[PDB]
Amino acid sequence: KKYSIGLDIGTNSVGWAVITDEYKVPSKKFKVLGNTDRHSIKKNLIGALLFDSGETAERTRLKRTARRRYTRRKNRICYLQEIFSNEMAKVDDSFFHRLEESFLVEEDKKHERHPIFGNIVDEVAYHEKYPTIYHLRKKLVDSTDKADLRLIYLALAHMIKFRGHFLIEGDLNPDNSDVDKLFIQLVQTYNQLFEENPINASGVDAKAILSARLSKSRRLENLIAQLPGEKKNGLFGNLIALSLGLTPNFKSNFDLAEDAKLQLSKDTYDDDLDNLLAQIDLFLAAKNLSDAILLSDILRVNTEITKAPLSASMIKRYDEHHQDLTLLKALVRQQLPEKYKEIFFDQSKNGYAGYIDGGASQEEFYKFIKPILEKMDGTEELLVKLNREDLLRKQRTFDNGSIPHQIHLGELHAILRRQEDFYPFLKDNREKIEKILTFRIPYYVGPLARGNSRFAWMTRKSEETITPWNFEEVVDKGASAQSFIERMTNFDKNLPNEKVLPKHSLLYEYFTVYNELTKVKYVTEGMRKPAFLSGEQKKAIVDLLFKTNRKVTVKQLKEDYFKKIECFDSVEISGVEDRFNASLGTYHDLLKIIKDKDFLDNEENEDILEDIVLTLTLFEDREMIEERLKTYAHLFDDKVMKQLKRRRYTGWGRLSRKLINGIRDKQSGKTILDFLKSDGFANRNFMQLIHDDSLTFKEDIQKAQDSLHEHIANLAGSPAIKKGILQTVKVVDELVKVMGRHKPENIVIEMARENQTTQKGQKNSRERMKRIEEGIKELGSQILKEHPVENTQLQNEKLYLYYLQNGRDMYVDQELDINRLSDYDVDHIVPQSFLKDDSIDNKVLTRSDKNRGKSDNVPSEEVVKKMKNYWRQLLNAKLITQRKFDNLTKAERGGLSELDKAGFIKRQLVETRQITKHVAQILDSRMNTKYDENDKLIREVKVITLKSKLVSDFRKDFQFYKVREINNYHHAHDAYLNAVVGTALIKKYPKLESEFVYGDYKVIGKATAKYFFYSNIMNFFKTEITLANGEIRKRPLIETNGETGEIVWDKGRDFATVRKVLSMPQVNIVKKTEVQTGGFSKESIRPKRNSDKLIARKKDWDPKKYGGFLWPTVAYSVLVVAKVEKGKSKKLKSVKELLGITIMERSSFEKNPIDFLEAKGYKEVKKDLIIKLPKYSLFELENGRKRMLASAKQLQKGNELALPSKYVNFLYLASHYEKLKGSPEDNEQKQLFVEQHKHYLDEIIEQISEFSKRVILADANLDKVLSAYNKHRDKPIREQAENIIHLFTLTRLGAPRAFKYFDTTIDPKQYRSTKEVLDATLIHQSITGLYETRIDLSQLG
RNA sequence: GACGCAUAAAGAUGAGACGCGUUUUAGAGCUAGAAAUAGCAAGUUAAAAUAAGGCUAGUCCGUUAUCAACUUGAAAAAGUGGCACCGAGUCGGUGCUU
DNA sequence: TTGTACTGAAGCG
DNA sequence: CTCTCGCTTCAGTACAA
DNA sequence: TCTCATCTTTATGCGTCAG
Ligand SMILES: [Mg+2]
Ligand SMILES: [Mg+2]
Ligand SMILES: [Mg+2]
Ligand SMILES: [Mg+2]
Repeated sequence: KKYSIGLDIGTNSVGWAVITDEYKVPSKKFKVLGNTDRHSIKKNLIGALLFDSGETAERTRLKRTARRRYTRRKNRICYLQEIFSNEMAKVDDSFFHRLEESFLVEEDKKHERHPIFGNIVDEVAYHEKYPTIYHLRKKLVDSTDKADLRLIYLALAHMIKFRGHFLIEGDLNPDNSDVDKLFIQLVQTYNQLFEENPINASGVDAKAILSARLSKSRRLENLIAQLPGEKKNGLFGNLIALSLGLTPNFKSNFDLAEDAKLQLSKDTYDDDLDNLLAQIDLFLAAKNLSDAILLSDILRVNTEITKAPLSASMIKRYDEHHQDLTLLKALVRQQLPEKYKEIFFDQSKNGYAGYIDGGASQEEFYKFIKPILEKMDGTEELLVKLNREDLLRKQRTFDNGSIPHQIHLGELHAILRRQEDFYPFLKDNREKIEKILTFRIPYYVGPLARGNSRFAWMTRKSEETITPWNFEEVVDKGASAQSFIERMTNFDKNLPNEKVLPKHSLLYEYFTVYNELTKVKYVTEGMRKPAFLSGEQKKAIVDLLFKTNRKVTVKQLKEDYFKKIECFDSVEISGVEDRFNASLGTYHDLLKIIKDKDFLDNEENEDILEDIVLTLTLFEDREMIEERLKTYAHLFDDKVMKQLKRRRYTGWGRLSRKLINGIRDKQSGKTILDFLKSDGFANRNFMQLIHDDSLTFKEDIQKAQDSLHEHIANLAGSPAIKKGILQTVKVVDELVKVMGRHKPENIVIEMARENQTTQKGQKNSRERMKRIEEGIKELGSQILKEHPVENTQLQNEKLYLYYLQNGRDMYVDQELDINRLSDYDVDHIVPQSFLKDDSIDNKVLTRSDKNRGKSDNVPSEEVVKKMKNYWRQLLNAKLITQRKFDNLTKAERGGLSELDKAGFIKRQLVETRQITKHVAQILDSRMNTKYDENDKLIREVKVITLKSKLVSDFRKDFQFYKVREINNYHHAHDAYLNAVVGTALIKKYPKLESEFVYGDYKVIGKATAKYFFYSNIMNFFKTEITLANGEIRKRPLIETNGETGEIVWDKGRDFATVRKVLSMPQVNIVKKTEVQTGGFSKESIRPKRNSDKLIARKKDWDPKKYGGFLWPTVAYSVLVVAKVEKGKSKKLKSVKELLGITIMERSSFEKNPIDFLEAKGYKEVKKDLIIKLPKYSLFELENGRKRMLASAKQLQKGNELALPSKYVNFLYLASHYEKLKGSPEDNEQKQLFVEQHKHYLDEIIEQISEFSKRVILADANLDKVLSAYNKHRDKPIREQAENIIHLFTLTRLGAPRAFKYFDTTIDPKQYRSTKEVLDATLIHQSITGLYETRIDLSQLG
């Protein structure tokens, strides 16, 4: 009658088991459909479902964003062509048509094969005159001669297409604020304002600073040594205040007009001219030098004065490359002529031919040429250029991502200012072209859709087409920026129909502090027992303490209030240790800004303050903050307004305004905050207030409050989890359906939840500030002295990593700066192409170019050699972990490899936690569907959440050991053990049922005590319990309920039953059959080949001319039974085989299958015998061999090896020989057990041999591994067991893979023939596999 | 087993952008050559595409979830499969039942 | 002319 | 006043019929 | 890889949800 269901939810697996009250698993004769002769099969109610992962959406977002960027770039080019078209019609009416036709072969081209001029001599004259586009760009900016309009369009289209980045927002005018000369007019301006007119000697310019690196410790000493120091922090010339601003907002030093805070001159300095701009020169010239140092950092030098330093530097690279190429060729032909063919012709050995024509990247070319370079003579300058990575450089390079768009804009403005006299239409629409280059869609606007995108939120004032010139007249920036946030912030969970408060909201802070405060309790010598703080006390301490310190300590709560006001000798307190968890931080911010305490303490003006804080949270864009805030300008002075608009906030609370201050109790009239301020002597907190039935909040919340697919579709987060949710809920539903719709007595879920010692918990959850502090004092730096910081800004990951690395890059020996992390790179050690891992152990803050060059690799052996000492210096200083040092040093151990792809990855754990939590909620909501007027829910089925630790301990303590490498049955056995342990546990201790059952509750560090209890609770299974003192204690071999005489656990029959179930051969393993989504092919384009297999990259682009893709992903296979017109003497041969349908043909095939099959050559197709076959389709063959359909032309291992449990226990015990960590008598017990049962190894090998001969058929691998075993038989038991544990890779279900046994590696046998399953028996397995439909394919055709 | 707060890890989801990479063409290769070729010279850049494409034609969308078989239903979605016992190499056997 | 067996390929910071 | 988490299919080239 | 915001699940400290 009664039955229980146990569940184990892995990220890729759902173990399931059904048990009775006797801990026995039922077995039933299930009906089997299909045309086969089998009508009934006996199966056991235990199994697991295996499925491929749920994939995250973010890759699809990346493709979406790349698609959008390409479309918008094409539209920019189209806009420029639309502007130039009418003038282009005058000189060459087919110019854009030849540019559009550049990709076609000359036979396909409608016009002449030369795109630019249409004739060969002018084209070769162009390339001789301008070797690169940069030469043409420089000629257009610098010269004044009327040039051809085609060249003008080519330069502007090149520079618009590759416009550089927008991470600089200012003007950065690369035309006067640029020449290193600027120091001279700076020192004159300094002599003109500073009336003493000091020394203006011919000292060396900022090139002296830039000779090594831009830093404090060298700039300051160089300028002070060059020109004698009259004022160290007030030199008023080329200061660090005028180069790289200070970390804090510290006041001006030796001020001229006023003492005002200082920062860097990017975007937070334009109001620190309040010394003069608020009271009405060197700051302007300073800005111009700051610009000069940025652009001389990002571009090297122009010796002759040009408006285009970029093009000049690129031509400098070209000329250097040409000279060094000529020198290299001459020296190579001189000293080693035999290498000349390899270096300069063979493009496959990473030579110069491989560096240009081949695929070798710049670092590979350098490391190839370097030994050849050093063995040669006269190569000192080539080698020092190689060491600077400045040898034979290209122009188009990964380094160019450093370049801000302002440089390209400056060049465009200069070119247009040159050529506007010769072409009036350039002067007519110069601003339109500048807008085409400069315009960027704001991130808060999103896509520019018209009601046809699920991703778009932008609203528009008019229906006109959006152009960069009319963007502000059409797009309603306001509502769109608000809709960027409000669509995305979650609703209040108690009031589902309105949004939560901002985190920094004053009302939210008030609620938070009064909620914490109202269950503070205090006691003192006159008391009988502790009291709560009355409302007047709570108000007085809020006024005198919280409003006067940004945080409060219980120590000052004593020594400030209780000693002075209502004086006590002592008071003892509970509800708080040390720091209060709440504070009025925003109140202190607003007090510091408005400087009106009475305004903030005023009651009637709270709503406008909440409107302000809401505004300052929602909006980032300064003009939008201004516009929204402007309404309140008749209470605030313009100064304090222009200040307050800086005070950005972010993040959101959990509650609506109406919950905490909107709803009122009908009889009291008080809000929740009103009760928290004063509730007499009850002082009820929030939870009490929403669950006390006396107040009228409870039924108001109740009044504030179907398909399964809707129930999973509404909830947010990763789409990945929804797969798992649907799978296991469908499993549970079909298990209920199998046994005649009878509901379980309970469902047991293995939650991935734990408990641990309080000390360990706090030791983990420490503030990262303490970590930074103790590491930096351990390594003895002074970074905190010069750069001070507290915890909350380390929540930013770049600044955290900057303090983690002690202000210095560990790839390159240079100091880092704190103000310029914008262009600095976060870097993952392991490539994101290889393995998703976003732990701090895998993250680097490094200079951009170094990470860019570290494409697809761990840091290479050379940077390891350069930096391993500093890496060790940070390792022993507790700033990086051993995993971080091992990852950093990974190149010395061979770099990444297949065995580095092993070990379970962090995300799987978070996924299983999320998945199981949701599963538990949906199963409780679905199963308990009935309720009464007095009973709010009827516990028809108790969902019981076991912690993993309990079942894992039960496994070890009774030697039901588990390993994974042998078979997938471990999932099913874990589910069965969860069912057993949970059912026995709740049977033994009914008074603990309210702990484990979902939705129920009962009412030295607390976690410590709970963990110790969570150990002791399991003891009732044991026969003998060893206490902490080392003395044994007995326990009856029959267990009873205690309050009842009902037996709960017999240490006889029940252990035998468990061992019998664990040793059962028949376990249901079902791989979910899935039809493939995702990308059409592998993404790489492949060269022109006469091969038919090349997928056409475009409709007209025949890939036999143009190249194409390869490896088209098969969406699914289809069985076809038809005639294929075979032979020279043509005749119709009837034949049956699988066709693969690729994703590209999925929609075309499903539109009309018969016509698509006739397009493939099949005729007389039997339409009704077309079978849809997903991946992993299951086929049953002779002798009991099972083959899994991996693809239209590949099979997979479909059987599973049911090894006896004694061998599994012996294998687990033989490995991990000295790492059990129990007690010594136990380890020696297992040592004589494994020594006396050594022959089990041979028995296991015999089993593996039979099973391999039965279903694997890889006989060549079989005899190879048998010879390897017979060679290595005399090795110690440890390595033999370990390598045999590897050996089971031969026999697992699914994909063949390589494995190695001791010294020797075995390659997989590949089942590359799907002909042989065409006469097998196809199996349609249900979600559990208990329901089957076996079809015989030999009877078809 | 839930909720608010602080302190933690480890992860998600959407938008705006940058630089590379690859492909085809353009950038006249020269000499000795019956030549299969051999010697020499040169190589740095540009145009275009970047899931085929789709229609509501937007400077939008097209790689994330949804998926055993059969019977209904456009689809959504609904429905379809006896029990007890003795045993165990991927499940077998025995006995009642319509 | 068609199956095998073996080695190699794969968009990224 | 209630407790005792997982791992590949296709592209090529070279031989057996 | 850069810039923007938004969540989610587990760990520990505080408080609380019932009869
Ligand atoms: Mg588990
Ligand atoms: Mg998927
Ligand atoms: Mg990296
Ligand atoms: Mg499992």
